[PDB]
Amino acid sequence: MLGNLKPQLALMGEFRADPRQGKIDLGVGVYKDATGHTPIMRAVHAAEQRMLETETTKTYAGLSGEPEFQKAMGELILGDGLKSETTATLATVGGTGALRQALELARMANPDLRVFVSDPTWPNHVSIMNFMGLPVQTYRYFDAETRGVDFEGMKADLAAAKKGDMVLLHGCCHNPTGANLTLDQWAEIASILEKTGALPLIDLAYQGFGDGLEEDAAGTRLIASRIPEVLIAASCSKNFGIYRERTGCLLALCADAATRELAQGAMAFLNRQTYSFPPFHGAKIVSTVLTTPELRADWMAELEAVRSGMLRLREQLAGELRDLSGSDRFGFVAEHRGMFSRLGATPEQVKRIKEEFGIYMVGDSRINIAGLNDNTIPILARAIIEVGV
Amino acid sequence: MLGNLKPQAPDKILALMGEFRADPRQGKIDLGVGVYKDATGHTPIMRAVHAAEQRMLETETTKTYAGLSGEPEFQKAMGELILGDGLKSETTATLATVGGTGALRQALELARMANPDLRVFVSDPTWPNHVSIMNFMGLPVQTYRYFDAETRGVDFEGMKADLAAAKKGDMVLLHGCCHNPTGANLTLDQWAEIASILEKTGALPLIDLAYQGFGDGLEEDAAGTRLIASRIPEVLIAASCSKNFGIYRERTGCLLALCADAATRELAQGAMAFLNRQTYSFPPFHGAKIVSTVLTTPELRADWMAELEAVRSGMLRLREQLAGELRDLSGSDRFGFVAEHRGMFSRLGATPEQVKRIKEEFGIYMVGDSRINIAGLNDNTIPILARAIIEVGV
Ligand SMILES: *Cc1c(COP(=O)(O)O)cnc(C)c1O
Ligand SMILES: *Cc1c(COP(=O)(O)O)cnc(C)c1O
Repeated sequence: MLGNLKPQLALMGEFRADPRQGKIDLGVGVYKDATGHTPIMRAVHAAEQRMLETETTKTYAGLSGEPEFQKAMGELILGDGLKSETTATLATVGGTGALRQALELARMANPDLRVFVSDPTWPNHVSIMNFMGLPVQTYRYFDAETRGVDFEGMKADLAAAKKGDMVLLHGCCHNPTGANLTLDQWAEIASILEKTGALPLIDLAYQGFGDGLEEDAAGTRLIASRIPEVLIAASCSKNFGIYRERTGCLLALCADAATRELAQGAMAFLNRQTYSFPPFHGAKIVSTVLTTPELRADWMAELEAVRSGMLRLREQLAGELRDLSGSDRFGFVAEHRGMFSRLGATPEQVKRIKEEFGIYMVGDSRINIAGLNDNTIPILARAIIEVGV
Repeated sequence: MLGNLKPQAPDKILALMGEFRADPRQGKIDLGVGVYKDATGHTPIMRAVHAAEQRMLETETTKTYAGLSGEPEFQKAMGELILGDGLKSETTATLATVGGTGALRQALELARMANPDLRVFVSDPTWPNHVSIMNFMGLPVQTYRYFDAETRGVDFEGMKADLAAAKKGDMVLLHGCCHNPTGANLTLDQWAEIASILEKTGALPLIDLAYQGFGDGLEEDAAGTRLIASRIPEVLIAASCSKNFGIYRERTGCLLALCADAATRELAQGAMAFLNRQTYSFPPFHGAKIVSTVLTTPELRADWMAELEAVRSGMLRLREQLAGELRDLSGSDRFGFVAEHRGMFSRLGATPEQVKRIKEEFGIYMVGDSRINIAGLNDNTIPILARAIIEVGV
């Protein structure tokens, strides 16, 4: 029967096929340092050395994840707003597993839900939704010309969200646009959600890559304080640099202790029916780092150095661009926050840059500024200006 | 809206675990445990596993995203460990999964994709998780006789009669070895008959192989799977590294799809990768890397096999001791099946009423279906378990 299956990356091969020295791969989705490497964070390495020395068994652990991991992540994300008596926590297989589990959880509570996503959004969001058969709706977000947020459009579309519907919001560092909401915009969003009774699903995958650990969780913390029920899918892949360990977390904020129990039970059940227990290693690294003072101090230091480094890089790009353009048209570059940025260029311009200058971006013109370099910056700027973006 | 979320039932033994703990009796015994336990009541980390992690600590340079279907090294090593030299790489699709449970879930999603009208056949009895998952998916479930309550062995005639009803496209779930919870297993000749019935019906076999190496040996325990694999053109294999590598919490499993031709292998491999992506994206690296390190490193594989063997042999001597004790007390050989059962578990065949009678009078705990864990026994516990069994009229 397997022959009845339908035929369920290409750019990479195409990139590999390019013989031209000077190939620039800006389409990468992971952090990269000056020498094109994704290192293991000092604290993470120290945590693994410590773990190998203190673990005396690998027997089955907790179905919903370890309490130390659940608490540490709850505090990292919610800070002082962590109301554990009404918060259910589920350790998942990365942030993607968190989002998946979120969708299943919400669907169990509402077989008739629709999901609102930003235009554009992380493609893996929609593929999972389609695969689940969930109705997907979009809301305006990225303003093509100003390369910022189209907040008026966003307010217009979200206002139509119905009770029980879900609104997927990126907590910070919007993937792929790079354009983000301000605390004032976040507050207005909370008003809309409150009026509509739409459940918010916050995708927090880049806490620490925008303005700082605490600053990047501001919008999330605000939504959590205004709305009684909210779901938050967090990933430790990027900010802890443990992409392959598959460490993530799903948090369900409930109106009371009773609902918290329902949610927690259904969340654990969801894990049990999908793969039983969640992977221990990556989560153990995270809680060790977070609960050990000298380790957290160093993880913060390193993460801040990464963050500051990226800002420095995109400020140079903005400058280089401004000089060659004689205007601050590309100012948005230094204003965007995160690892990615959409240049707002057309598919035509994108391929023209690839074939003529050897710069590889994602079709929608998404570039990973971490993949840049002070030597690469001038070349990229020339390409943009020359191709007439 | 989270308020209209129906209550979800807790874990099966969870309650029994709490019941055991509350018991104030000095000398109570727990045989309901579902993991290996050594003489000292611990679940140690295998030597080769500890050594592999040490190697990884010194050699890994990055933690970037790796393979969506798992690492090639792991895929190859798992395929070879299970199918020996008969591994036709050209026609097998492989997928690293979150444990054996994840491989089972992925297999059911894969099969359901290829045939939306499939029914699954599970043994009577079988691992509870099997039914829970299928019930969660809304898959039709059929049963085939397996455990013979009177002889504690396999009711082969019943099994054959029930499986003969499987239609083309139906799925039959067989345990590769060490049947959990019964401990009763098929002989290679019985597997051969099973192969005939499956060829005849055109039903897809799904092999749940979680205890390779805990029965008669690493190669021996895979004979059944290999026979099926050689005679049936399309096979599904859900393997787990939890028990035989002792990495329960690292969540390391494997789903192998044997196909008739390369073209179909492509279709399956693509659908399998797609399944990982839509569930949790990339699979967990840690456990799979320990396993591939052990299997591909001469000294490690050697030490690992040596430790597994010591475990297997130890459990077997325990079975011998229990059976001997049972024989001396009963003045018969009714309990000879204990020395014949293979695996970590064994269904004694006691009724629920007898099981609770055993707990109340002798302070011995076991799963409500009379499933005991052989690894929980020892020189002191055996005599009491034997006397308990007999005193309750089992
Ligand atoms: C990285 C990322 C995730 C999750 O990644 P995982 O590898 O599954 O941790 C989810 N959403 C967005 C927008 C991301 O960028
Ligand atoms: C242990 C076991 C599994 C898989 O366990 P995982 O912890 O998910 O690796 C699958 N089937 C049976 C019969 C088992 O005993």
